[PDB]
Amino acid sequence: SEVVVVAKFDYVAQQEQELDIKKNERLWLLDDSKSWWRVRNSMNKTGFVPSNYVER
Amino acid sequence: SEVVVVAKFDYVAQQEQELDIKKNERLWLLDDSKSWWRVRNSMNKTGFVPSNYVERK
Repeated sequence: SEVVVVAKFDYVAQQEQELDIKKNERLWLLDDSKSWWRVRNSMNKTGFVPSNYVER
Repeated sequence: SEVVVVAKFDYVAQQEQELDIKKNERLWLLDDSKSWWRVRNSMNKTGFVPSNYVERK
């Protein structure tokens, strides 16, 4: 579900896929049912997948 | 911390920033301390931020 969220802290993005935000900024959370991990595969391609799709 | 994870399910990436994976594939989880939400700002730029950095409004 799409909901509005508020930044608790500043965040300086470390990669182009990330977003710079400031404390108290309001953002659209596009899908509150989705959390993501950044993973890298055996072919050295990197990207995001849903957290519940992988496990230790 | 970096750990190796196993895909529980196939996943077809929906955007260029996501990764296609197959069930039972082993992957590097680059930092298991980071769990990300995809958000969009007032300037209509979209990207990932760590989930503990935002909450409902």
